Amino acid sequence: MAKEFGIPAAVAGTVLNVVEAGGWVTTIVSILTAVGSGGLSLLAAAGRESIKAYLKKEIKKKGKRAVIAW
Repeated sequence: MAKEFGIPAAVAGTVLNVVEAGGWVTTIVSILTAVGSGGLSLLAAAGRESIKAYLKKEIKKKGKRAVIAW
């Protein structure tokens, strides 16, 4: 997330919370967009299929540590 989208680990970690707990992406989205472009670029990735279900399945398969880098 840090590399690909232009995020700090700050907001990518908040995304991990979503995955781990089955939590509201709505709160996470604010923290992401507070960065600027990094938030928006993530939101574009699977907007339609909900960013919620996206990250939930994607990181469940991926592994959280790599998502910090990604």
